[PDB]
Amino acid sequence: HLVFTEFKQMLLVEAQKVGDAVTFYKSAFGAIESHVLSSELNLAGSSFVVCDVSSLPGFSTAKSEGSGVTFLLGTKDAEAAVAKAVDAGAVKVEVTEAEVELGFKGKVTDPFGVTWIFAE
Amino acid sequence: VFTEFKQMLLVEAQKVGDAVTFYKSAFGAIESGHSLHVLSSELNLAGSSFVVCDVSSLPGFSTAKSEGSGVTFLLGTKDAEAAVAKAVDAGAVKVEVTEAEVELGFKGKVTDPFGVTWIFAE
Repeated sequence: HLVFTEFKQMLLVEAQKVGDAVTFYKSAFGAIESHVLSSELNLAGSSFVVCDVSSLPGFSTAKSEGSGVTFLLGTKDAEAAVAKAVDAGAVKVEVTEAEVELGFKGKVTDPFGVTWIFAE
Repeated sequence: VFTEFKQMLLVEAQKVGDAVTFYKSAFGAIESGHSLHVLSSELNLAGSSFVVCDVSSLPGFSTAKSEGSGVTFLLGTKDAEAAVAKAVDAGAVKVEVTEAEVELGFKGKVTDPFGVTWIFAE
């Protein structure tokens, strides 16, 4: 019986970006914060960890130009969520008819190459 | 206010089952529910969870698997080499860790069949 003492999802960022990142996440979503340079951020009662890729030996880049990093957020107002994020630097992506069928009413990409879709 | 925050792992068309089966085998993930081939499945693991979903159901997105995705997870465990072999038997590929990677304590590393990099702490 092998067990794991914890499971975290690591959002890699380019060199010296962990700070621009929290900065952007604290703003666009209201995330709450908390060798390897990293910062744990909290949204909806769960967390992720933004990590500086240059501070993780073994890795070469954050793949920010084409990462498959995708998060889902639930809220009561997806339009107001997109607009808040865009005023903070995110780019609104039109939600396909398809995404609207799964209730995914809003969607944006951020400066770190992550894709966030709002599920209402 | 946000009421849920869930990572979405994008995988190859028709492969959500191979992933649901794989994640259970390698890590003992738990399927807390799914939606029908499988369109998506949320997996519980070590107190958290991630959702797996066939990209063919989400046009515009890209798994980024052929060019390396940045999907990275950390899993703390008592025996890293054991978890590495346990994951390799399910189809993952072992990545040797160097001394530089030792100072931090991550004595194992694999990239699963879905392009995810899993670091093991110990």
